[PDB]
Amino acid sequence: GAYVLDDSDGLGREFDGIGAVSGGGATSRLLVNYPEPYRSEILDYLFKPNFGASLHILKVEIGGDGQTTDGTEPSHMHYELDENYFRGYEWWLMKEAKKRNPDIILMGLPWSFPGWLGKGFSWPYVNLQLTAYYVVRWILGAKHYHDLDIDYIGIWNERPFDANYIKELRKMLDYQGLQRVRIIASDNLWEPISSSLLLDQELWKVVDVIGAHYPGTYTVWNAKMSGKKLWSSEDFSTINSNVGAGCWSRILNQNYINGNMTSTIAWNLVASYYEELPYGRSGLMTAQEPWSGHYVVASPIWVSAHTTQFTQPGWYYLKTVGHLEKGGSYVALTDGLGNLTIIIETMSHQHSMCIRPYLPYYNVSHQLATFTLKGSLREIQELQVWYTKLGQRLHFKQLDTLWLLDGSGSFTLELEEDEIFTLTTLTTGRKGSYPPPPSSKPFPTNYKDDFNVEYPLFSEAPNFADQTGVFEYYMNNEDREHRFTLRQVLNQRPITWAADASSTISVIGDHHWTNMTVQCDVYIETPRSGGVFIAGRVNKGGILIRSATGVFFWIFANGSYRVTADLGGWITYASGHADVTAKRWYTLTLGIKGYFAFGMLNGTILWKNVRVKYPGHGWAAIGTHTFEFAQFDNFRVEAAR
Ligand SMILES: *[C@@H]1O[C@H](CO)[C@@H](O[C@@H]2O[C@H](CO)[C@@H](O)[C@H](O)[C@H]2NC(C)=O)[C@H](O)[C@H]1NC(C)=O
Ligand SMILES: *[C@@H]1O[C@H](CO)[C@@H](O[C@@H]2O[C@H](CO)[C@@H](O)[C@H](O)[C@H]2NC(C)=O)[C@H](O)[C@H]1NC(C)=O
Ligand SMILES: *[C@@H]1O[C@H](CO)[C@@H](O[C@@H]2O[C@H](CO)[C@@H](O)[C@H](O)[C@H]2NC(C)=O)[C@H](O)[C@H]1NC(C)=O
Ligand SMILES: *[C@@H]1O[C@H](CO)[C@@H](O)[C@H](O)[C@H]1NC(C)=O
Ligand SMILES: OC[C@H]1CNC[C@@H](O)[C@H]1O
Ligand SMILES: [Ca+2]
Ligand code: NI
Ligand code: NI
Repeated sequence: GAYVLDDSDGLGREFDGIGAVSGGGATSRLLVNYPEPYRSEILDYLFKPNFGASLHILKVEIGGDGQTTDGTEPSHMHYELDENYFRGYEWWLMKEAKKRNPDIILMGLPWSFPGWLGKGFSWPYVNLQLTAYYVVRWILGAKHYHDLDIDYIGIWNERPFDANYIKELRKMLDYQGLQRVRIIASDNLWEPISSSLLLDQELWKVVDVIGAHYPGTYTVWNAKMSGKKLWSSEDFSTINSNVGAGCWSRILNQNYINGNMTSTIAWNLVASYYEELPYGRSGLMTAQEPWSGHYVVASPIWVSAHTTQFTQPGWYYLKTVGHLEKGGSYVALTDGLGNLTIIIETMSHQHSMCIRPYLPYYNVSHQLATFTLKGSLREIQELQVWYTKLGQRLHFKQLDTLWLLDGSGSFTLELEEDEIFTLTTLTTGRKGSYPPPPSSKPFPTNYKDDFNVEYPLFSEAPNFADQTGVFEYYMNNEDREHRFTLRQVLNQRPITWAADASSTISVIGDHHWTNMTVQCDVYIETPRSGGVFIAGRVNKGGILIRSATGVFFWIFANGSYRVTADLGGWITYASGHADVTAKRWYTLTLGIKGYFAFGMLNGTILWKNVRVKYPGHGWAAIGTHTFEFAQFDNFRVEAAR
């Protein structure tokens, strides 16, 4: 079949860019403590122009101290009157992105909120001005402390919006001189935001972009009618195998074709979280071993390149895009400066399945496509060619330049299945490369941290992935034997996105660990009612954190201890009395081998040969009984898998 590409009677919609999400939750957690040069190479693969993924857009979670899928992320306001714009790693990531690409688009979106915003209720719309104050302070802080211009602000990730809040947010933004900041809504479904915009004139004026999640390449009529920009503000979320790459390739094309969506943002940016956490390895690439330095430049990186390296925000789709007769699709974009980019995909059904949604079988076969260039695209003589084959795979390999010497302005390709072609008048394409990273090693079977860092670059010790609550470096200037510790700093349950545990917890190590000995110095700050624990064989985290089983060694300031099989403390292995009070350092040791475990207090056996379920595996962990202050020091673990 012949497919005409032409700009004679106008253009399509303005292309807004391809991006990815860091956050929801703690997806970039393990990236920060990568040794150089590896950490910097990974960021180059993601954000350096004309190199790797070359992303146009970076979206980050505005941490609200709650569990938001693979962990918690710290807020800039743990408490009322608290301001701190140097917690976590999203500030750092955004700055790294801007250094490589100054034109990158920055977006922020809340998943959860600090509990104090709710004023007693678990609800961010009790005081609209207060919640707006919180969010806008985050944007101001981004500019004032990090020289970051946030381009787009969201509402509440995959949660109900309040129309009056969106309006108050706009007023708050303009009042602080942030008119340039745009609002995207509602980062959930097409409805009810689409119909709300049609029914409410004032709401229409304050919303700039309608952003839907996992729309299956389609939109809805009311969204078209609004005349707003339509984005797939969160998509993908599939394991970065060849299959996930196929999913990414197909939806990148068909989101605009089928659904008029001029931007697609993948969750997540990079899989830098323990793979056994929910949705493991669902990033554009993988970097889940800072201890070894090993990272995988997965195929979605090069799938992205086919569009990102040859398109920029401000470009325009041609009116002439669509599906191929024998399956697959093609899009075409111009910059208005005589350049032209053509992106063609022929992903088979079996090799492009996304998790959300899963498409009914469709068929793709061998085919010939003849592209004819009419209008101002006529005097194009030469097209650079880029090719990718997923499956016995090869990625982003430049092919021999294509020539249109005969004035027909036409060419012809044979398109097999699971293939990508990018045809462009751009000469800047490059498959970036670095020397291959170290091989993958397990988490060190012998690990220790004394948290003795006087000027930490980040707010938390490495490899500790908070799954409920928030743990930070802490300096106590008056105590010398525990001058530098790790502290759980939440004192009330957040306005939650997920089902956070009722106890705080941070996991670390190797999920495949079976036999282990965990030791840590603990400090209970709350008299009478306070409590802490250490644990091994913790099998679940993330949005499943309340599900976590394992062996949990608790001690309480009322002079007692418990040994449970679950974080929720419903199943008892052992319990009894102990010489434990608040505001006093203790050394807890927990040993687990096979069917039996023992617990030590200051090097003395508290319980021994206590029967636990076996087989069983999981991480090591520390935590507190509730959302309460407590300190930890001299963490050690020895384990075997
Ligand atoms: C949104 O995109 C759709 C295509 O998915 C446009 O609907 C028509 O699509 C057919 C092909 O199925 C084209 O031949 C028509 O030209 C399209 N309509 C028009 C008016 O051109 C639809 O127009 C788009 N809606 C927008 C841009 O608001
Ligand atoms: C295609 O795009 C390139 C890159 O933007 C254009 O080249 C730029 O042209 C502007 C003037 O319009 C110059 O200021 C830049 O220095 C150029 N950059 C580069 C890298 O060449 C180019 O004009 C466009 N058209 C064609 C036919 O290449
Ligand atoms: C964890 O400890 C258990 C308990 O000792 C180990 O299981 C034993 O392993 C030895 C050596 O292979 C066998 O001779 C025993 O018959 C096993 N007993 C049971 C009850 O399984 C287990 O191998 C250890 N696992 C690791 C990874 O070190
Ligand atoms: C898919 O399409 C080709 C040609 O159109 C046809 O030969 C083939 O049998 C089809 N296969 C299935 C499983 O539908
Ligand atoms: O598919 C999983 C994703 C859905 N949307 C929010 C993300 O945090 C993540 O949970
Ligand atoms: Ca210390
Ligand atoms: Ni300021
Ligand atoms: Ni497991």
